[PDB]
Amino acid sequence: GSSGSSGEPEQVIRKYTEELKVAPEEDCIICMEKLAVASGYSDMTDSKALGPMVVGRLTKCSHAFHLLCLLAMYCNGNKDGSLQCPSCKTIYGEKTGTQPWGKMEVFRSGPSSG
Ligand SMILES: [Zn+2]
Ligand SMILES: [Zn+2]
Repeated sequence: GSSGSSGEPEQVIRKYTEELKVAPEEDCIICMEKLAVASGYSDMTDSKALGPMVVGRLTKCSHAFHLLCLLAMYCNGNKDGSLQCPSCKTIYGEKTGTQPWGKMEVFRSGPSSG
């Protein structure tokens, strides 16, 4: 009696990101908007469980990021029961630490965020 080996992406996000009582003084690079304000993807994404206002901080690099924005990026394509920070590039699923497969090979998809 079991289903959904992995489960859902909505949970994975929180599993790596811990919701904060109140959005910190950080700035979301994913949408380039102040955490204080709603999420930029709020329009594109229409999830019920998650929310645009909702904000949390990771458990690795402790970087604040719109719990929603993270889901949008993960769902966009990277849906392998994992999550990587678009800031410090820290993986939580694949491998917590070293880079993915040594030196990722970006041919068409190459994120440019400092
Ligand atoms: Zn955001
Ligand atoms: Zn980070």
